Amino acid sequence: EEASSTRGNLDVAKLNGDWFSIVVASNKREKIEENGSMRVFMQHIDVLENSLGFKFRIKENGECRELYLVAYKTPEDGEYFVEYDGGNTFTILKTDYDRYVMFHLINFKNGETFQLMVLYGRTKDLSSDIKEKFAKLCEAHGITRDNIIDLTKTDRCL
Amino acid sequence: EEASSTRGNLDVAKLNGDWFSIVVASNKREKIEENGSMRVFMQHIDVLENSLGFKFRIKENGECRELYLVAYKTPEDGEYFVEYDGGNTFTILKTDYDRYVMFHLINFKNGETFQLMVLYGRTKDLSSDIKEKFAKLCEAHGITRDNIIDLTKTDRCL
Amino acid sequence: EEASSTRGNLDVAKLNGDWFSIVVASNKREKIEENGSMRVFMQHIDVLENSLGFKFRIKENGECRELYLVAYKTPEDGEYFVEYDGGNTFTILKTDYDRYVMFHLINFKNGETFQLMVLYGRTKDLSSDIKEKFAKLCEAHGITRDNIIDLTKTDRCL
Amino acid sequence: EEASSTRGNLDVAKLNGDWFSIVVASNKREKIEENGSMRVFMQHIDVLENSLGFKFRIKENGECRELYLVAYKTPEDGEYFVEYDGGNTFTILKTDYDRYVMFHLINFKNGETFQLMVLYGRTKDLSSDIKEKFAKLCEAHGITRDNIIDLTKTDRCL
Ligand SMILES: C=C(C)[C@@H]1CC[C@]2(C)O[C@@H]2C1
Ligand SMILES: C=C(C)[C@@H]1CC[C@]2(C)O[C@@H]2C1
Ligand SMILES: C=C(C)[C@@H]1CC[C@]2(C)O[C@@H]2C1
Ligand SMILES: C=C(C)[C@@H]1CC[C@]2(C)O[C@@H]2C1
Repeated sequence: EEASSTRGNLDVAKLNGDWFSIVVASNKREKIEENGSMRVFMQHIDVLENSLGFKFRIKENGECRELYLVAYKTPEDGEYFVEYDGGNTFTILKTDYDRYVMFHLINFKNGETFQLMVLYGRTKDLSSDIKEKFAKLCEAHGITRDNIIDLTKTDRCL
Repeated sequence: EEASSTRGNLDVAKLNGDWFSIVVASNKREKIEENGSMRVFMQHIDVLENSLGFKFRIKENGECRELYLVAYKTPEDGEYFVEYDGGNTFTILKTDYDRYVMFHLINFKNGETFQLMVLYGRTKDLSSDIKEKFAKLCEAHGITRDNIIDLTKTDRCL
Repeated sequence: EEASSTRGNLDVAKLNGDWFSIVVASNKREKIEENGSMRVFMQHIDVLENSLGFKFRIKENGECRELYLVAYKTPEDGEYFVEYDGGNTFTILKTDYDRYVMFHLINFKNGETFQLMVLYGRTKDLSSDIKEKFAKLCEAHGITRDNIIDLTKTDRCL
Repeated sequence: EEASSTRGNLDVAKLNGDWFSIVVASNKREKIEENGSMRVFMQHIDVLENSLGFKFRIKENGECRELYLVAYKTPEDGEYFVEYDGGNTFTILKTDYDRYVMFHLINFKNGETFQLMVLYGRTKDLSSDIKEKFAKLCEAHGITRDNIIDLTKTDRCL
């Protein structure tokens, strides 16, 4: 079941399909709150040539926008790059393919950098076990529970 | 004088201006020979917002093409990303700003990866000391002298 | 039922969803034959902000590639732009939303320009009436029947 | 001397080099005032493969940003496309190559469209004859003198 990019046994092809934003976390809370550049409502991941395509809605000024971004695979094992509100590097922390997928992102913009962790799921919501499991990883990565936000409880531009 | 991105004391702003391709090296020689995707003839580097712009000519099918690429700064110290003939990551190995600049690049395309090192200079040519100094770094990075090519001796789409 | 972009009554939002490549036509046949830059096997159209996203497979060197392109709406009524094997301009010639969609494209690359017409359908194939109807429009646009190719008869990277 | 894209005798290659923003005009004044998406301070035009590269500074929130945009040539004679604050189409209205260049742009964003005309010059300023000549063309294109702004009189992120 489980796989990671840092383990090399990740079959990226199975990540293709529909995904929903379940939980976001970051010690740069500003970024994941109402109007934050990172409060994304995932819709679909496309597996392309040495790249991943993301279709998602983001609410700007109270209005949902339809955005699409292409992330390119880099030479650093399991790493992907994407230009969005700065230079972003991310990796697939863990996934079971048919339920959840956990991404760990590092942003860079004007000298400063911050981390981001997201729990995208195949269903509009996931079991607490998973959300709890995610929460634990966020803390392990230095993200306090105050900066973990459950999006299933709010509007996700649906 | 000297500065590097891996030392953090790099003032990228001083890299702005005109640059010429002096020497290229790679153990994937195919890439740096006549018609190789990497046999680039640098012209100008633009320092932009969290990115670097490169204007260069590349000879395809005996015809010089005018190309421009934007590389984005990543969260990994001194690293930049650029999509060109695959996913590329590179860093400024060493520079004195007013004469030379040495770049170290790692390419990724369809599972395989190769290294590239270039000696871009502010004048159509550089002293042998420098070329020798570059050659030594290429070898230190596992690049044999047979794969170091002096472009000042050939046509550079000038 | 029927709508066009040149009639202004086109509800682009209904073009969202899955589409298949049924028939391609162009008097630059080279472009639509085995290995041609235009022999695309459509998969999905995404309606985005003032743009359209296309997910399609194209067979290069006997190997199917997963590609995604974003086309931007232009000020010229019903026109969209997309950079792919040159500068492309296209319009939705006709559509009934639930079955077929006909696109007319004009490519530009290195001084020369050529036309392209495609019949993308919601099912792996369409009735002959439609294919015949398409064929007639291709001829009206100066495309001879020899340059109209039925892709349902060949491999479409499925 | 004089040439236009609508006359087909335009040698785009001679537009390569440094350019300064002399005068901007638009009946969507909001766009060309302090903080307007169109109040651009041109720096350099790069002639590339079926495209034009623009390096310019734009003052956002009192801070000058370094931006670079690539515009692609389209099949419509003399027309170029560029995605910036919407879909843009533009043409070179008139130029003498060594002094001035006049661009006419049409923007499209969320159903609405507006025109823009710019007088980019090779020197920090141009003779009144030229500015007057430009002003006249702006009026001919329905742009009133109140919406013509002389940038040489203000800060141009220099
Ligand atoms: C990392 C991801 C899965 C993508 C790209 C980066 C961002 C801001 O998080 C959104 C979706
Ligand atoms: C690395 C660089 C300086 C740029 C981008 C990558 C490539 C292939 O080397 C050319 C110029
Ligand atoms: C025109 C389209 C529908 C898209 C974009 C252009 C191209 C080459 O035809 C493919 C798919
Ligand atoms: C049209 C141009 C010359 C370029 C691109 C469009 C814009 C907003 O005007 C700036 C510079």
